[PDB]
Amino acid sequence: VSERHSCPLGFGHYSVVDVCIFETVVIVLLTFLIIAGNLTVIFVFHCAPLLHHYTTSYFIQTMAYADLFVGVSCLVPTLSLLHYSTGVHESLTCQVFGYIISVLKSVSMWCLACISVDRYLAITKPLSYNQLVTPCRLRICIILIWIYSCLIFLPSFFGWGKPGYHGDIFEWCATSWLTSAYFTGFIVCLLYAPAAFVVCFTYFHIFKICRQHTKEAKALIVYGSTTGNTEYTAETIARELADAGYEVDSRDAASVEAGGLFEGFDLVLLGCSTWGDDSIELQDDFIPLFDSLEETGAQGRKVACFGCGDSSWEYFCGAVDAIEEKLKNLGAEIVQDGLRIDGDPRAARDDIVGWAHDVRGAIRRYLMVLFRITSVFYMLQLPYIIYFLLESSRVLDNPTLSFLTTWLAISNSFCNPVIYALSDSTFRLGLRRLSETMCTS
Ligand SMILES: Cc1nn(-c2cccc3cc(Cc4cccc(C(F)(F)F)c4)sc23)c(CO)c1C(=O)NCCO
Ligand SMILES: Cc1cc2nc3c(=O)[nH]c(=O)nc-3n(C[C@H](O)[C@H](O)[C@H](O)COP(=O)(O)O)c2cc1C
Ligand SMILES: CCCCCCCC/C=C\CCCCCCCC(=O)OC[C@H](O)CO
Ligand SMILES: CCCCCCCC/C=C\CCCCCCCC(=O)OC[C@H](O)CO
Ligand SMILES: CCCCCCCC/C=C\CCCCCCCC(=O)OC[C@H](O)CO
Repeated sequence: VSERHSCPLGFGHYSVVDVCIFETVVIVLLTFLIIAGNLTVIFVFHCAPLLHHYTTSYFIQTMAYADLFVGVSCLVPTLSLLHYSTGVHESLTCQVFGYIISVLKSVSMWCLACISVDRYLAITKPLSYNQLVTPCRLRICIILIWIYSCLIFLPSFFGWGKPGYHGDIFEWCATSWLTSAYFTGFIVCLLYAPAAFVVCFTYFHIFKICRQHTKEAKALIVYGSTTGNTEYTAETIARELADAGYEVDSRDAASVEAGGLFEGFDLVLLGCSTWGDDSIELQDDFIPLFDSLEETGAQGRKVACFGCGDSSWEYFCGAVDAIEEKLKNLGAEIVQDGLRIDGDPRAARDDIVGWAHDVRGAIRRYLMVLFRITSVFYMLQLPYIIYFLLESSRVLDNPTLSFLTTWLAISNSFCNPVIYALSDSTFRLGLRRLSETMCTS
């Protein structure tokens, strides 16, 4: 009774009464990050209006909740171990804890596989996508991900063996519960191999697709200019995109009608200077376009904004703030922070050309964020999967590796939110405007 085993990170011992304190603390500090990051993504998506890619946001929000639940699920037994151990074998507790974490990691994994297929359909069949990827079908997909995730780890309760190392924070799970080559083989067949195959196969086809060989894409530039500064900025941006192979249609706001103005454009750049003696006022030719902006076809449009102003005014390039706020509220995708020119734009020509270089990545930006999140997710999990396969097969047994690969796999519940939050301009625009109101209180 009360035999001792050395801790995985090399210092101390654990038993039915002794706890590895250093190992418990580094788990607790990671759960704090997972909880904070996922609550921030959930808050900003809902409270700040985050309306572009409504459909794909079903999977991103399901992942943020599954990741919040990983953080809390891990914080509860680790805090409880820091306070005391029961002095007995926690057979059911570690079995139940290990099941929950496995189910939640499966949910995130199947959400990324569905995001890759969602993007494959939006790219190859944008009109079919609009009319056939509906909220009802998105809810059925998420219900099936939860049920299927619960079903594949169900055998861990019926004598098939240990489904992972997550519960090895409990002495009985680490020493007395064994993995099985047959159960690991089952998990790899029903979860790891199929989910990884869907993402790899799907992103392989996404990265091969070319719909336009005559042009990169077609961009509309609409500008409001009273003394010619925003016109010059517009003309400099138009020539940078034309040289890069875009079909560029640049039009003075004075000469345009709002009705269906953005229809047929992959990218729309709205240029407007700020005027008004006393208030913030949009350049005169732009006011009628702003007033009728709900008629332009802005919902799901990729838009970026530019304008000239002067920072002695309290609303520096306020026309740009006002146009971005309305486009966000109309469910446009702000693909890039606005270009806000102080003074003569001829003296800021490098800032203009650099901005125009960045917008060249705007049409593929959202897809590339979802690709980076998918690839970081699988890379952080790969050491765990390799350890699982080799230890289930009895090629090696290394508690230090078991510990480090499991910590790193839990850490993808913090990387998903941090990458998404920092890579979306609409989100960082939702994050800052919500946080400016939460900075006062
Ligand atoms: C603390 C501790 N670690 N351990 C381990 C020893 C050897 C290997 C591993 C692998 C682990 C997998 C893991 C790694 C990181 C985050 C997670 C998480 F899912 F929980 F979050 C899980 S824990 C652990 C013990 C022994 O049981 C103890 C302890 O104190 N025991 C005595 C009271 O039961
Ligand atoms: C009457 C007046 C009001 C202005 N108000 C603002 C303002 O509120 N905010 C700002 O950033 N700049 C303001 N400006 C500076 C202009 O926006 C800046 O000169 C800009 O280059 C004009 O560009 P445009 O030639 O494209 O219209 C104002 C200028 C004038 C003459
Ligand atoms: C590559 C992606 C990985 C994901 C990103 C995660 C960021 C990691 C940050 C903090 C985790 C905790 C770090 C552990 C080191 C601090 C050790 C410590 O402070 O423990 C002292 C304790 O008192 C001894 O008893
Ligand atoms: C038992 C434990 C053994 C496991 C220990 C080994 C570490 C494995 C983890 C990551 C390797 C990958 C590290 C480098 C990440 C870059 C790969 C990548 O992301 O490639 C796609 C790229 O975007 C264009 O093709
Ligand atoms: C987790 C698998 C390793 C991923 C690839 C290394 C990435 C290199 C970057 C940082 C080093 C972070 C610490 C590396 C973990 C130490 C590995 C370890 O402790 O295993 C060997 C040990 O000396 C006998 O058990």
